[PDB]
Amino acid sequence: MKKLREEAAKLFEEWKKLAEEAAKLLEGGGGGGGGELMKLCEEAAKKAEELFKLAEERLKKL
Amino acid sequence: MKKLREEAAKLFEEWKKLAEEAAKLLEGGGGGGGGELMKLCEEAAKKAEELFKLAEERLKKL
Repeated sequence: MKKLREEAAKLFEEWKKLAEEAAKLLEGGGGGGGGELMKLCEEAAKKAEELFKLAEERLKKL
Repeated sequence: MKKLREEAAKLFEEWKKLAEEAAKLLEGGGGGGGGELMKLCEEAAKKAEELFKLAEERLKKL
């Protein structure tokens, strides 16, 4: 929440955002073989989330 | 490359795309503690890439 650092926080905001739509759309009726298979797609938000947690430490003051 | 399935291929196209800009921007001057730390961000394209490979099998005809 400084001024230029917080700008990086928003960057990750879109990463998890697109994952929401791309998720419901992905299985919207294109191809389904296994649950774990598609799980790799949602994992994108899982990883970015882990770092997104500490990313706030250097960005804002939790 | 069917008609509706290929639509899912483009979805992943943006995932790896944003990762390109968000990468150079992330380290544009916001915070740097460790290499592996930021590596978690680029990993997003690594995972989506793995599935993006086979995703073409059910989509188009490689």
